[PDB]
Formats: sequence, C-alpha cells, structure tokens
Amino acid sequence: KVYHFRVKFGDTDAAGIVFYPNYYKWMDEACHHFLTELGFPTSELIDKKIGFPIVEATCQFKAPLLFADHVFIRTSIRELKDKSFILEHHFIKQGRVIASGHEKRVWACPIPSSVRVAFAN
Amino acid sequence: VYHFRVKFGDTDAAGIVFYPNYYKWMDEACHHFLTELGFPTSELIDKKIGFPIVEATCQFKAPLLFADHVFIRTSIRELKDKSFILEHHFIKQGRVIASGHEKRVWANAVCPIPSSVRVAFAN
Amino acid sequence: KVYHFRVKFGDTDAAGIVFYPNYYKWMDEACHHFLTELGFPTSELIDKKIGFPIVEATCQFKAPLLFADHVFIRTSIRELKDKSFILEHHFIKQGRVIASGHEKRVWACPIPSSVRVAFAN
Amino acid sequence: VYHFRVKFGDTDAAGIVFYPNYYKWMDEACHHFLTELGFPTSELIDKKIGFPIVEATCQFKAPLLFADHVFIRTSIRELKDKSFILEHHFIKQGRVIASGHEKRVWANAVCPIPSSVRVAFAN
Repeated sequence: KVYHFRVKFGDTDAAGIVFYPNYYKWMDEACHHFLTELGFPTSELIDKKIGFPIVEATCQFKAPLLFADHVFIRTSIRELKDKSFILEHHFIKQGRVIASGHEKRVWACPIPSSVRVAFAN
Repeated sequence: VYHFRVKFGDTDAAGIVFYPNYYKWMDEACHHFLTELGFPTSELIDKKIGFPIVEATCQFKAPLLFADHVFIRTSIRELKDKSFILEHHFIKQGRVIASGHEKRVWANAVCPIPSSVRVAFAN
Repeated sequence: KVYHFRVKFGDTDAAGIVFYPNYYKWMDEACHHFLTELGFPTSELIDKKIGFPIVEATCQFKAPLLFADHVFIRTSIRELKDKSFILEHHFIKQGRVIASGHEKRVWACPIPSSVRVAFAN
Repeated sequence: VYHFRVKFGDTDAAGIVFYPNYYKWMDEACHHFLTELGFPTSELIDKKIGFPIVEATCQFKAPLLFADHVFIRTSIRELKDKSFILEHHFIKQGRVIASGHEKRVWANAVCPIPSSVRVAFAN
C-alpha cells in the first residue's frame, strides 16, 4: 500500500529540512491508512477503546525531505505473530527511497481474525 | 508564571518559530495556571472534566528564536458563570514579544465553572 | 479557495478531540495552498529568503473536530494593504462551519505587484 | 540529564503519548547534551553547523501519560571520525520506561566531528 503526503512548512526546522521526528508521524499516518484501506477504518476501532500501540520503531534516513516535496510511503507487513506484527515503511520521493523503517505494534489481546485474514491479503 | 525554552523542533525553515506553537504554549500556560491554583488538570482530564477553548487570539511583536528562554504571564480577565478568559503575555529578555488570550468554558457538555475554581479565580 | 485535509490520529489529544493549536497549523497550511494555487508556489518564495510571516491570528471554535474527519477550509483575502493583508479561513465539515478565523500577515517590504494583481483576482 | 514534563498536547485520543514525541524528546536531549558539554547548539545552527540524524530507534516499555515528570539519561556510545551514537533512556518514577538511540553525523555536506567536540566526547 501507498500513502501520499506533502511536506508542510510546519514540518521543517531551522536547518531548512524536515525535523526528523515527523518521519514517525508519517509512519503512524501510513499505519492508520493501511488498516483503513484494508477494510478497518481505524476511527471506529479507536472508539471501541481498541488500538495497536507501538512497541518499537526505527527509521533510517538516506536523503533530506524539503518543504513542498510530494512523497509517499510504501507500506507492508513483514512479520505477523499472534499478538503483534511489524509494518515496514519506505519513503519514496521521485522513484527514490529517501528513508525506510518499521513499527512493531501490538493489539489492545491478540490480533483479530478479520485482521489476520486481511493480512494474509 | 510559566517558563519554557524554544526547542529546535519549534522552529521552521524561515529560521524562526512556527506560530501555532504560541497557542501550544498558551495551552501549556493555562494548564500550569490551574494547577498552581490548586487544581491539577491531569486530575480533571482523568475525571473527564475540561476547560475547552471557544476562542483564541495572539499578537506577535518580535520573533522567538531557537533556544530562547521565555515565560508567560497569565492573568484571568472575564470571569462569568460558564466561561472565563485568560490573558497571556510572552516575555523574552524582560520584554513582551507577543500577547494573546483564550476564551474558555467549563465542560464535562458545557457547564458552570465549579465553585471552588470560581473562588480561586475570584482571588 | 478550498483546502482539504483529514484529522490525523496525532492531531487529537486525550480529551478525544482535536488539540486546538492544530487549527492554526491548518490555517498556515491553507495560507501556503492559497498563494500556490494562485500562482506563487511558496517553496520558491521561501528559498528566496522571502516570506509572509504572521502578525496576528485568531480563531473561534463552534464544534469539535475528531479523528478521521474530512474537513476543508474556505479561504479568502479580506483586507489588503500595502505591506500587509488578511486571510479569512472557514472550517467546513459536512456543509457546516465548525470554526473560523483569520491571519494578518505581512511581506518580508511591500507586497509584490504580481501578488497584488493576483489578489484582485 | 534532560528533564521534561508531558504536555496535554503530547497526548492523543488513546489517552497516552503519541510515539514520535519520544523522538522529539531525544532530539531535545541531544541538544541539551551538546550544550552542557560546552557547545551551545543555537550557536552551531547560526553558523550552519549541525549533527543530522542518520538513524533512530526507540523501544517503548511503559506508557507516558499527561503530566508525567520524566528525564532522559544520555550517554555517547559509538564515536567514530565522522559519526556518533547517543543512547537515551527515559526514566519515569525512577524506572526506565523507554530506551533508544540516535546515530548522528556532523555536517556543514557531512564532515568530521570537530576536534574540540571529539575530545569532549572522549571524556
């Protein structure tokens, strides 16, 4: 799956490129998008008091993002256990991967079947 | 008064602070204000009690820059049964470099400011 | 002009609605969009060391925004002086105005003619 | 150590802190770290000198909540000619509730860590 976004002015810092923690905000956004596009609009899940909180995140940065860049994230599910799973996220600007990472997230309890079935595409 | 420092991450490409952060800081001053009055706002949120904004205004005189030390002076200025206004003045280097206010109400569903809070505002 | 956005999970706070300062982030985003759509992609302007910094902003909030809401901002130029101008911004969710405000911004020097001409539509 | 408090605005609808904020706080710890070593980072940014991130990792053990008092313990752990790694440990209530690191380089155009900084890291 793909998640498009534009760098906003507010996403930048005084060094003139993106303030790096924003890369995790875009991963989180991509995560919600992923679940949604795959049939589970997370807004509902959130209202049920139910989530997929992070337990581990990582990101490696190859080239800077700038104000106004159009970018997208290729997201996929890499490991998938009973109560947890990993999402890999790839930042592509203009055909090129400019950063990449993952989030190990868990359910809150095990992952629901409708969810498992969905992940096995 | 609520003290704070400008983080690198509060700046943007233009070399100066992104503006809403001023609203973030007023929100923080507001919470720090109620807490020092004796009403720890973490306690209220837990009890699903809040003081939602209805209106907010800020007037920027001079720029904040990365690493600036700043404090906000908060006073309360329009207390009514169901709403109140906080005035916030940003002080840098002993001078006012921005000033705004927040109009806020009390909610749980809006409701009257609690009596204990009312008396604390009225002193 | 119109600027669409979705409330992200990160835009919300523990009270379960939008953290209000984000409304000014969306106004700023709308401001850049406005200038762009009207012929001046701000990314270039920024690289010239040239801006339209805020001197005053205000917003009034009628109804809460929630996670996943689709929203847009109707933006317009209300006053327009030699070295400054005002942008009014209206937050519409589902036909309804849920908040409204403005930004008084200035040039940095007077507003450029290409810009003035643009504002007189 | 770098002290900080969880602001209301650092939380999200789930009642707990939005995760990247942990990266924001590490970024702040990093800057506070270099400054206390004698290299005020505001001075470096002004001179267009930086220490850009190349990689960052965080491992979340327990939740931070609104109003939590927290501090980060920063140590330096992989110093090379052109890069270094900072380890950051979040301490709440005397316990480690998250821990990560940042791999960073020195830039101006990447370049070698300055000699004065090198010696300060090597002590």
